[PDB]
Amino acid sequence: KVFGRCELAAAMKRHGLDNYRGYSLGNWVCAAKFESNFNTQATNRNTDGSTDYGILQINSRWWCNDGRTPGSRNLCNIPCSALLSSDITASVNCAKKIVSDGNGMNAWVAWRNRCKGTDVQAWIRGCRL
Repeated sequence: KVFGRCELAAAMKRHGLDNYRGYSLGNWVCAAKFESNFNTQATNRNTDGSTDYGILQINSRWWCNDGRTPGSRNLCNIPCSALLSSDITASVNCAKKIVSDGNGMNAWVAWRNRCKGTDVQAWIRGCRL
């Protein structure tokens, strides 16, 4: 599914992500836009042979099993495929872990380089939140 800017904002909120660990809702919609273009079916292979999965592009080297990344710790205890379904529940749940765990949202190269320090509130303008 390809979420609407506002529709996703709404959903991430409902899922308790607004201010989770101190990141405004906007920080999340932003990361997701540039990470996956609000498309949950998105995947991308990295050089190291891991693959990125979902709306938030969670990695298989650490967070989830897709059964063809070897070093693989599956800290999320989810098969990667799960992260691609139209309910974002599993992705949030896992994204929460990723972000708690030390580097905050820096863990998302995209967020860091294109989101960090821009007025991210602009992503949730218009929204009935």
